[PDB]
Amino acid sequence: MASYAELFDIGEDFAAFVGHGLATEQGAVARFRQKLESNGLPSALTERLQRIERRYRLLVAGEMWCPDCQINLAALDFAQRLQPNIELAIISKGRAEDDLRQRLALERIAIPLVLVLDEEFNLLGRFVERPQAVLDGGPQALAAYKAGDYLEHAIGDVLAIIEGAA
Ligand SMILES: [Mg+2]
Repeated sequence: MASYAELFDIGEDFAAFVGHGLATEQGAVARFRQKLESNGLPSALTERLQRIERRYRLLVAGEMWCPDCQINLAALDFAQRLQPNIELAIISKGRAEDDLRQRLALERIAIPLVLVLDEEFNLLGRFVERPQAVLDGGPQALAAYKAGDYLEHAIGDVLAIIEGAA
C-alpha cells in the first residue's frame, strides 16, 4: 500500500496533467479557467482562501478526458495559484483503483477524487466528482454545472474541509 506521501510525490502538477490532454480537452480547461478568471470569486471566498496559513496537499485522481475533472480541477488549480499554501498533484484513475479504493472503502473510483491532506499527510476529507451544490441540485443543475456555473463551489467545498479541521 503506497503512502499518501509516495502517491503525492508521483502525481503530476496541473500544468503537466493538462499538457497530456487532447487539444479539445486543453481548450475546455482553458475556457473554464478563463470563466473563473473573468467572473472572479465572491469576496467571502477570496477571504476564506486568504486565511490559509498552513500547507495543504490535494492528492487527486483524475483524467483529462473527464468533463468533471476539466471543470473542478480548473477551479482547484485557480485556488492553488491564488494560495500557494495549497498544492495539487494528480494520479490516474487506474492508480486510485489499484491503491486507494479499498483504503477509502469506495465501491468504485468516480473522478475527480480529491483527497485533502494536511502537512503531515493526515487525511482531512474528500471531494468526490462534483461539488455538493451540484449533487444537491440534481439533474436540472447539471446543465449549469457542465457550463461552469459552480466553479467557485469546488473551491468552497475544499476550503470547508480545511476550515472544519480546527
Ligand atoms: Mg512541472
